[PDB]
Formats: sequence, structure tokens, C-alpha cells
Amino acid sequence: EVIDFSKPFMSLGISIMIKGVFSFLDPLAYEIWMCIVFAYIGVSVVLFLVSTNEFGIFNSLWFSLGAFMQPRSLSGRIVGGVWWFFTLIIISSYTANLAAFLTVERP
Amino acid sequence: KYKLTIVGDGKYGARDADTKIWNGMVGELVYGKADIAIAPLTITLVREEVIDFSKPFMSLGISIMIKPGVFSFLDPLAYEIWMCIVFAYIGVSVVLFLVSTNEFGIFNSLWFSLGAFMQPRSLSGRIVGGVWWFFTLIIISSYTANLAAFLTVERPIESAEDLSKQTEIAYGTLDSGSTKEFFRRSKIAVFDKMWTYMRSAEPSVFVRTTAEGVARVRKSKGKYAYLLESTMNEYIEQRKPCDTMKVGGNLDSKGYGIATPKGSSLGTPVNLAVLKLSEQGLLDKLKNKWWYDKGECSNVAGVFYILVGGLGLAMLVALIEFCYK
Amino acid sequence: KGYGIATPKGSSLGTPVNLAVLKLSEQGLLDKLKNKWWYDKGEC
Ligand SMILES: O=c1[nH]c2cc(C(F)(F)F)c(N3CCOCC3)cc2n(CP(=O)(O)O)c1=O
Repeated sequence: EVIDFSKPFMSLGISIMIKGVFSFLDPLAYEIWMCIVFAYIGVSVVLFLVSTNEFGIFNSLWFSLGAFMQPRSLSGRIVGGVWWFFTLIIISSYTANLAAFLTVERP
Repeated sequence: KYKLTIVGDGKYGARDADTKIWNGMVGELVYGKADIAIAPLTITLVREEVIDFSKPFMSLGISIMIKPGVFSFLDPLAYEIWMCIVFAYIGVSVVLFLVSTNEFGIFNSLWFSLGAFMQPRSLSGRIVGGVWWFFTLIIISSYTANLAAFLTVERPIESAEDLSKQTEIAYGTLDSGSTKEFFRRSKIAVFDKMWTYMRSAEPSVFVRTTAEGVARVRKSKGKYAYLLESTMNEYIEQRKPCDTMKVGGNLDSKGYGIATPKGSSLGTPVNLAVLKLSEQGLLDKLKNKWWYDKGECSNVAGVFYILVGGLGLAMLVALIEFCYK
Repeated sequence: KGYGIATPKGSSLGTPVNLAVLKLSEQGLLDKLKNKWWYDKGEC
């Protein structure tokens, strides 16, 4: 109103300026941590059916200890083997993926 | 009061070199056909000489537009390798089976198969368990290492400099317009190389119309990028099937404005009006109204199924055992 | 928003400077200058 302005020689505006345990939850997806836990209790319950109310509690706590990871009852035997092969793949995937992350490393 | 009228030839404002005649809206202004031009008219030097442009009511520029399988688990470790690791698997459970009447061999074969399903000092079968362990150790290490390279390499077109640094993804502009003429005349480092590429790129990276360009981006599976005005781009992103997006900031700074005949009475008034509208956020509001508001826009699993399958197989072997007993 | 060259109301340099700014931008001279002081002369 008081002076004259030539056409803009530089267009701008208001911007945002910025500067995490969440780098551990990323490698293995939240969805995957969930399913690995569902299948976790999904095996400790299957084993629980292999072996009165308290007798089921002591056993459910024993199969949960057989769950918390580390005779020849073929039934539950292949369960422990397959579950082992399952966790083997997962921990291998986590390790491999985390390495990619530590190589490239690109809110 | 005003009467909205569409320009005859349907052009913006150019100047034929020969006849030296203005066409489109800019033309209808110079020849007294209209009193004012309210449209996406770019504020250019060639036009500012013949007509008057109010302050920009919308700043823009040139932008960039871009667009499971359980078999990713069978790849790391080759099908041939999964086979041999299984042949050697039973190849060890049979060797151990020879270490330890018909049923006694079945119960043992199931025990050595449990010693197989992986985790006294009989030296014979002892070194077998050790060598087999060293064998599986190498394999699982190989699988892990190999799976990492596929994820490391697995780890987008962000800026314009990214289009010049690579060649895998082709890109072009409109065969005719300020967009194309921009790169041609641009003396800037990055934009220079880009033009050099597009100038001799085969097949033609230039399209006839804007619709053709968008179609090329939607049908190239992300192999072709299209350069166009940010304004039109942002709008396209808000149109079905919502398969296009603008990436990075603009390449240059432009702006539309209200055009009024040189030395007009509406000159100053309209100019201030535009400034007033922008400060009241009315301009930003209008854009939001028509652009966004009115807008219309695995691997681990495969190992889970093989697990449940194993559980089911066991639940089957369990039932039969109780039956025989 | 946007910055601009300010000249006293009804000045002689008015129109000339206005066109000059438009000319500089079209020649990419403005973009060049910014790159010179922001990124080129930058430390990062
Ligand atoms: O004053 C001008 N204003 C313009 C405004 C627009 C739009 F963004 F659509 F509003 C466009 N398009 C951009 C996308 O492709 C289709 C049409 C072209 C314009 N042109 C032609 P240029 O010579 O190529 O710049 C002018 O001259």
C-alpha cells in the first residue's frame, strides 16, 4: 500500500525443522512378533495335550518351559523338531535383515 | 459484476513470431476483447511487457510424477540343496539306525528320526553327530548370509538429481511447452544432463498430451517418470485409481496471476485483492477445496504354515499311537 | 510467501526493476544464485 514490490525473486513459506528402541521392532515386524507368540503358545498347548485341575497347571507351566526356548514320543517329537526348524528360519531372517539394516542404514 | 467467458481458440497466451499476433486470453486482453483474465496464466516476462500481472495467487513449478510369493523363501536355499540336505538327513538317520524284531527296528528308526529332527560315548555314531552338526552349521550359516545379501541389495526417486544419476527408469516431458523448453535452455548442472538424455533418448521419451504422459507412467510399472507442472500433478494424484504421486520439491519457481490490460482501472484494485485473499488464507482454502477436499484419493508366513502342518501331522501320529495301544 | 525488490511508490526504477527480476528468473540466474549461497557455499 505504501511502496511498490517487484515480482517475487524467491518463493518461500513456513517449514518444519527437526533433529529409538523402535529400530529393533522394525527388523521383525510387530505383526510377526505377534504370530510368533501365538504359535508359541500354540505349541505349548499342543504339547500340553500330549502328557486333576492343578495337574494341568503344573504341566501347562512345564510345556511353557519347553516353550521358553532352548523321551522318544514320536507325536510331540516332530513338534519339537518342526518348531525348532521354524524358529531357526526366523532368527536367521532377523539376523540377515538386521545386517542389511547395518549396511545401508537409510518421524 | 462480471460475465465468465471461455477464450475462443482455447489457448493461454503466446506470440506467433511471423504475424506477431497474441493468441488466447493474453490476446483477448491486448485487443480489447476482455477486461480481465482470471485463469492459471503464468507470469512470464514476454507477457508482463504487453499486459499487467497481479501478484501470484498460486506459486508452482516443475515436478516429478512416478507410479509376497512364498517363492522368495525357496530361492535363498536352492531346491536342489533342500533335497540333498534331506537325502543326507535320512542318510544319517539310517547310519545311526545301524549302530543300535521288526517292530524293534521301527521304534529305533523313529528314535533316530528324532535324533534327526535336529537339536553315551559311542565313538562310531559319535563323530556322525558331530560331523552332521558341522554340516548343518555351514548350511544354516550359508542360508543366513545369502538371505542378507538379498535384503542388503533390496535396500526411491526422491529428487531430480536422482533421475540423472540413474538410467534404469526412463523419463521425459511434453513434446511442446515451457516444460520441455526449460531443460533445453537450462544451464544448471543437473537439468543439463537430464536434457542431454531426453534429447537423444530412444524411443521418444516425450508425449503428445498430458494424458498420454500419465498413461505412460501408469503402464510402465514404475519404469517411466513424467515431468509436468506441480499444480496439474498434485491434482492427478487425487484422481482414481490413485496410482500416481509427486516426489521431491519443484525444479523451478513460477506462479499464476490475474491478468489485466496495461494501464487498466482494475489494475491496482485486483492486485491488492489477491494479496488480501492470500493473507486471509482464502487462496490456500480454495486450493484445498478443489485439490484435496474435492479429491477422490509374506516370507515368514510360509514358515508358519509348515509349522502348523507339522503340528497337525503330530496330532495325527498321536491319535494312531493311542489306538494301537 | 515471497520476497521482492521494494521501490518507492511511483518511482522511475519501478517498471525496469520489475522486468529485471522476471528476466533473471527465466535465465535461471536467480536459482543459480541461491544454489551458490545455500548449497554450493554450504558446509553440508
Ligand atoms: O500460462 C500458461 N498456464 C498453463 C497452465 C497449465 C495448468 F497447469 F494446467 F493449469 C498448463 N498445463 C500443465 C499440464 O499440462 C496440461 C496444461 C499449461 C499452461 N501453459 C502452457 P506452457 O507453455 O507448457 O507453460 C501456459 O502458457
